[PDB]
Amino acid sequence: SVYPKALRDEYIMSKTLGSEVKLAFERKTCKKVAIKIISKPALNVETEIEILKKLNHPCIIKIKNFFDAEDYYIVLELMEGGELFDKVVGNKRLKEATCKLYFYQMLLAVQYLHENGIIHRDLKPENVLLSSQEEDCLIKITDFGHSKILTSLMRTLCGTPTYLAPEVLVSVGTAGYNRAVDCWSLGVILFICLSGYPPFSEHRTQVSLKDQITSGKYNFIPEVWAEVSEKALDLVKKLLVVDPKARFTTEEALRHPWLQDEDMKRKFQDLLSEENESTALPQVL
Ligand SMILES: NC(=O)c1ccc(-c2cc(-c3cccc4c3OCO4)cnc2N)cc1
Repeated sequence: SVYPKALRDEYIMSKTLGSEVKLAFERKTCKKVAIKIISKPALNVETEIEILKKLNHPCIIKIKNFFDAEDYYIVLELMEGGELFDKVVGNKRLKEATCKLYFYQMLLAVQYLHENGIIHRDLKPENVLLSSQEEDCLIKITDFGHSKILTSLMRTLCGTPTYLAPEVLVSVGTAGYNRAVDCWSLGVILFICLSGYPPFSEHRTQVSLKDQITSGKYNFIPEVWAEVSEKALDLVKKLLVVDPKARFTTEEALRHPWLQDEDMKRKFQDLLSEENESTALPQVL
């Protein structure tokens, strides 16, 4: 097939970046953009657009344009750094300092999502993007297809139960902690980043993946982890908690000693303004 006329009218299409995502240039500015093509479905995209449109944060990808045609076309900011996945696959591993910098941004982003009643639900290295090929860069969270937006129970809670089934009243205990699955995921990501390997795999083990994850008994290889700070590992331990009510929240993660690191925050602050130079309007003194 070919690209929709309306797309072609504003953009020039180029090479594939992943798979699908294509490189493209905006005609008006000659600036580079990324276009994620989603083949026809309707629902994931409806919410994804609605979410991207409303969100406004440095560590969350922005939407630039949208095309509802033979397929779905979503125009996004281009991340030249590529995926985080590509930085950690094949037991590659990030220096602890880069992990902190990246994870801190992930935390702010996800904190931001939660503050705004949105749960990502699909956090992985491939949905974290780097802004440049420098290992010091901004990261942005991407791919909100699987996100949820946060009352049925709450309404049911307003009547005399009496006809109200037991299992429902039992769900009140945990209701409202769905966001914790993102904290789990963050935990698994931080592990991978620091160690170069996954906490729960089927590589060289006879216990099922399901069993590992429900038990929380992750694969700890001291040879590798000795290189890593105890603070770092401590924070991982608090995110990989099986009980969602006990699990670390983004706030608790951000207050964790491993992140009280003024140098790292500085570098991130420096990277922020460096990106904003482009848009910086003059302002009132
Ligand atoms: N699944 C998503 O929603 C999503 C959207 C866009 C991007 C994205 C990818 C890339 C990219 C990926 C691999 C290699 C590269 C890339 O750019 C330069 O070389 C860049 N920008 C993006 N916004 C990823 C996931």
